[PDB]
Amino acid sequence: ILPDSVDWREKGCVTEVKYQGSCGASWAFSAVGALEAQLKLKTGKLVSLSAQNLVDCSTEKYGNKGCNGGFMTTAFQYIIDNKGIDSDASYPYKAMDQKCQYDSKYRAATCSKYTELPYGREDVLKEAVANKGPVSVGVDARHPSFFLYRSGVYYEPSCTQNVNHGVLVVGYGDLNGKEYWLVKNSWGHNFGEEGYIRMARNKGNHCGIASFPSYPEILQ
Ligand SMILES: Cn1c(=O)n(C2CCN(CCCn3nc(-c4ccc(Cl)c(CNC(=O)c5ccccc5)c4)ccc3=O)CC2)c2cc(Cl)ccc21
Repeated sequence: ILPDSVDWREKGCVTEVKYQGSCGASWAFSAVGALEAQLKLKTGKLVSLSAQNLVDCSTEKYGNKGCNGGFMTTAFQYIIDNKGIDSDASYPYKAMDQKCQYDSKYRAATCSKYTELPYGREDVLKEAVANKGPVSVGVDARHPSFFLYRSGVYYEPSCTQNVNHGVLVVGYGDLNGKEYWLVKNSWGHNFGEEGYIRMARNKGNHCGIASFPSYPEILQ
């Protein structure tokens, strides 16, 4: 029996909202956000991890294009292959494509594996968010209603299931019966509800939220 509502922020597993600026690095912020929660679950410490590390180092071999887009799954594979990712403090975000500056001396997390969830299955996504932690997802954010969102449960009839923006599902619930996914964005804390958007849940894979979910794990 899953909880009716989940909010990983209340459990100390979510870092402060980040601001990607003019660099299309949402995939990198989605990936580090998911791994940040697993690091807290494993070690008890909450540490912001380096999105810039992914932008600069998880590149053409991983199909990623830095400030021009990428995949959360191949970001996880880079962290696995590299045997680490630096802290955000040591490798801070510059919103630019740079040469790789990874230094194992400042490693703050590792990744053992990642799991992809089946396309469009919001029931499986709910289970993963409840039982595993925050889940990286793509959404279709190419709608003014999306970036103009201020509060409430977001529903856009013109939304598609084809994703183009990486975000992090940190919980779920309902607002007076309107079910939602609790989504951490990387557009700063003045977007939406202090940086978050509550997106329609169980409305036919609204905006592609459950099209391509994935989450990392840190295993002993
Ligand atoms: C080593 N390696 C891989 O493992 N892949 C993977 C990448 C993930 N796909 C899974 C496809 C699932 N899928 N995901 C998205 C998707 C999910 C999240 C996000 Cl936010 C985005 C947005 N990202 C982009 O639109 C993007 C832009 C520029 C460069 C890369 C991605 C897309 C869209 C369609 C689709 O079938 C399998 C091959 C590789 C792909 C390439 Cl092109 C080159 C090397 C790769």
